[PDB]
Amino acid sequence: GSHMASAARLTMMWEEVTCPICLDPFVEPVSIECGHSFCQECISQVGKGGGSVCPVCRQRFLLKNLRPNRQLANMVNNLKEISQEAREGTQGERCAVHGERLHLFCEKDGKALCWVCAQSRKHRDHAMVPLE
Amino acid sequence: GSHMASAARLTMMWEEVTCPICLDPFVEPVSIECGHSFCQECISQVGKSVCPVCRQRFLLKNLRPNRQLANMVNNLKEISQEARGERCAVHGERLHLFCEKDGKALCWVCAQSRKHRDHAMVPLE
Ligand SMILES: [Zn+2]
Ligand SMILES: [Zn+2]
Ligand SMILES: [Zn+2]
Ligand SMILES: [Zn+2]
Ligand SMILES: [Zn+2]
Ligand SMILES: [Zn+2]
Ligand SMILES: [Zn+2]
Ligand SMILES: [Zn+2]
Repeated sequence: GSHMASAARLTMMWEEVTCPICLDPFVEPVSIECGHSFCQECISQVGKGGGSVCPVCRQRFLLKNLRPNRQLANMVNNLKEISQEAREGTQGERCAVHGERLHLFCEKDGKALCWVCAQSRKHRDHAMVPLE
Repeated sequence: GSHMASAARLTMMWEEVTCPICLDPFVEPVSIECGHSFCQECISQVGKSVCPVCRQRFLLKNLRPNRQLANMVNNLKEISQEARGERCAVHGERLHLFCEKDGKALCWVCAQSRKHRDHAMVPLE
């Protein structure tokens, strides 16, 4: 049957589908030699000229050995959907990256945030205020 | 905040972390060249060739760890634990069914999975 997924549990699941370079949910997730995964755009940037080292474990990698890791993108989609299936007859703007409702504004980044955004490493030290 | 994961949604997430070879949740998940992933054991034994899902060629030296998949398994098992009896070893959910073909005790995820859903099952007593 169904189960309640706590806030803490959802945070951990998001963590697993989050790029270590940009700290957003993975977009076109790919893995390098060592098996660590990244957004394809992100690791392509780090490896400009053909290669570099893994930002997590410092093992060497080549851009030609990029591998698609589609299950991670599927898992992002499953997590975004939990937010839309949520609403007990309810509808409004949703975070482009998490699919949760937007109720906060990051003054540093000058954009709206959901609660997942607010707690994440990417924003949790920024100044935030409620939307109005 | 919190959200209800429906049974349908849970099922879908389980499907993503299930090995196409043994039809259980990944144990030591690893990828081959096409990007398809498998338990290390399961794909190793296919080598001892061609991708069971899509048929693209692969080589065993090119296996890569895909640890996110294992971490997700662990996350999904905790969901059941945090809503809390005897528990499925692969899914963490409560056992209430018994498979007459395999002779083992099943959780609701087992029962609806490709692996046992065609098997004769009965309630535990
Ligand atoms: Zn990224
Ligand atoms: Zn690495
Ligand atoms: Zn967000
Ligand atoms: Zn911010
Ligand atoms: Zn397997
Ligand atoms: Zn394949
Ligand atoms: Zn089970
Ligand atoms: Zn069975």
